[PDB]
Amino acid sequence: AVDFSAHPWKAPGPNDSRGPCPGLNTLANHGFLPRNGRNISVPMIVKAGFEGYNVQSDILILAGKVGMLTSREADTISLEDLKLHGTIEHDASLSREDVAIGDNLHFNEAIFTTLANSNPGADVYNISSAAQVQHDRLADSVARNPNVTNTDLTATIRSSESAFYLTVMSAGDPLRGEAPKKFVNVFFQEERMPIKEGWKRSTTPINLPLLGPIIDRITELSDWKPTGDNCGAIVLGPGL
Amino acid sequence: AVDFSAHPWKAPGPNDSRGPCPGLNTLANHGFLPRNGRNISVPMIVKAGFEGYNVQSDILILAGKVGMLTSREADTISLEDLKLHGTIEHDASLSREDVAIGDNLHFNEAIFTTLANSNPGADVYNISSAAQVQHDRLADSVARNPNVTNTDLTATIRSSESAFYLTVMSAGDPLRGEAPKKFVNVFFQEERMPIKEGWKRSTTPINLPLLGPIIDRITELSDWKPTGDNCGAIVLGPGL
Ligand code: HEM
Ligand code: HEM
Ligand SMILES: C[C@]12CC[C@H]3[C@@H](CCC4=CC(=O)CC[C@@]43C)[C@@H]1CC[C@@H]2O
Ligand SMILES: C[C@]12CC[C@H]3[C@@H](CCC4=CC(=O)CC[C@@]43C)[C@@H]1CC[C@@H]2O
Ligand SMILES: *[C@@H]1O[C@H](CO)[C@@H](O)[C@H](O)[C@H]1NC(C)=O
Ligand SMILES: *[C@@H]1O[C@H](CO)[C@@H](O)[C@H](O)[C@H]1NC(C)=O
Ligand SMILES: *[C@@H]1O[C@H](CO)[C@@H](O)[C@H](O)[C@H]1NC(C)=O
Ligand SMILES: *[C@@H]1O[C@H](CO)[C@@H](O)[C@H](O)[C@H]1NC(C)=O
Ligand SMILES: [Mg+2]
Ligand SMILES: [Mg+2]
Repeated sequence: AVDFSAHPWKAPGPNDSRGPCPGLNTLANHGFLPRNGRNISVPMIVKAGFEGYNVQSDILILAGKVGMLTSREADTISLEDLKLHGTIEHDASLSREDVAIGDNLHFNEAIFTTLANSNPGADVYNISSAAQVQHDRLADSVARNPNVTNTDLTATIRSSESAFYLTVMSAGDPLRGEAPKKFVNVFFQEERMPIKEGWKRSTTPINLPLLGPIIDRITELSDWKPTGDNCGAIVLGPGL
Repeated sequence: AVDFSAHPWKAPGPNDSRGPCPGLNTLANHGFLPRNGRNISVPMIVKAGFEGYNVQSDILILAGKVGMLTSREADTISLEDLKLHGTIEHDASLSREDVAIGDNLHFNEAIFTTLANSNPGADVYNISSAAQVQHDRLADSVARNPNVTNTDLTATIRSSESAFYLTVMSAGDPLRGEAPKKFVNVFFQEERMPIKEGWKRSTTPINLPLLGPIIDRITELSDWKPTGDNCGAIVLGPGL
């Protein structure tokens, strides 16, 4: 029971904190999280993710508390803090550049081209297109970034993020692992819920049981292999 | 402001949650944290560690948020949750057994013997004794624990914990990196502030600048070296 008319999209202003995550950015841009993107807690993320997307607490508590590590504060972050490389933020993003060779924070259209051009001849993105995109994005990083980090952990996060856009921006049952291109494109390009375009919050809860087989299938189809030491160590706090 | 006389030691009851950390347990046993050891946030830890020990927010925010990962809750833990092996809890503890070959949670006198017998002929523990104890405890784990984990991360946490007992249970300036045996022994064995015995909260702030060189010196004197997997990966949540 949520009124989205009470949660209009507004462009972030100059001092509004935004991060590398289109999911949290979009929530902020609709006031499900504070529009200023600051002093955000895990409880706020849980509630916002539920209200906006029908994403459940299981994934948001797990991801949320890892994200809290990126700030210097006891129990909040600014959305921009999440750019901290090697906590959650990773190389071979769908819409951002690798931190060693560019901007790991802002939407980048040239990077997004690979996703935007995926699944030619359908009007949806799906599990096989998502996997191909992941394969191609990793190949790009391996080719152009000598400092690329690619581990079981980064690969899992990446597949989770692909599963997120397929499910949250779905038309049908998020189970189907497919989302209209016109919805997903608005999500990434404008960090807006495509309400005008016909999108509605899922009526099916999106949780780890639902996401898990989608994640695993994306990974499997992506023809993935580790790089280097394959160490799943995260950065535990900023400025260590 | 803070009145220690209003914070008497009381033994935990059977349903009071206690963890592998004598620092947090002691605070709970004095009501600086909830005596039941539950529903504890990073802000609560920050305030309790300041009031009880003069430990500053820098280290408590960093450690606190890593510890939050051990629970299934959005922003709190039970003290017992911190026993989760491979988040913070590690092998070659000073006063607990390795989880693969015993109890990683409760104080164990036989394990503590090594610490208790360190620095023979002085009435203090100090940086060189702390280092010897760490060397000997790791040797014990390598000898007796087929599942031993020893990484740069576990070694650093271990030196941090040793620096904690040398500083928080100090008589003089915590700078000196030495603490009376009679204070440290009560701290570990009873998880009590040794007020009766003459201990007072440090009047010098204990923060990362103060602890850093003590930690590094303990590590250096401990003659530590990597032994296998040196991947400093933490466990990101329970039930994975
Ligand atoms: C609530 C639903 C969520 C959705 C739908 C979502 C969606 C996404 C998507 C699609 C990406 C990939 C962007 C890209 O590769 O360019 C992403 C990245 C990210 N998300 Fe989320 N997210 C959500 C929740 C969260 C939470 C709770 C956190 C942390 C508290 C988080 C932190 C991040 C971070 C740090 C990245 C950067 C990874 C990278 O691309 O390097 N997200 N998110
Ligand atoms: C955020 C705050 C804290 C958290 C989350 C935390 C957590 C932990 C955990 C999980 C352990 C078990 C490590 C192991 O031995 O396997 C531990 C050990 C320890 N902690 Fe804490 N701690 C905190 C603050 C403090 C403080 C303020 C002190 C001050 C005295 C302290 C002193 C110790 C000591 C001495 C040990 C070693 C126990 C042993 O090796 O037997 N801790 N801590
Ligand atoms: C929550 C998270 C995305 C989802 C990941 C999680 C790591 C563990 C994990 C394993 C799986 O098999 C499913 C996805 C999950 C549940 C990641 C840690 C940080 C990241 O944002
Ligand atoms: C906070 C912490 C103790 C202090 C550690 C920190 C890891 C990084 C670190 C490196 C140092 O050189 C000093 C101690 C510190 C700052 C640890 C992570 C978990 C543990 O409780
Ligand atoms: C994705 O769509 C393409 C084209 O419509 C199709 O060939 C492919 O089999 C689909 N994959 C999945 C997983 O449904
Ligand atoms: C935990 O603490 C919060 C914050 O004070 C409170 O609202 C809540 O009721 C508590 N939960 C339990 C289980 O007591
Ligand atoms: C620790 O105490 C012993 C015995 O008093 C002494 O010989 C040693 O030098 C001390 N070490 C440090 C670092 O103070
Ligand atoms: C611990 O070591 C034993 C002996 O090598 C091995 O059989 C077992 O799988 C290990 N356990 C874990 C937790 O890996
Ligand atoms: Mg990235
Ligand atoms: Mg231990």
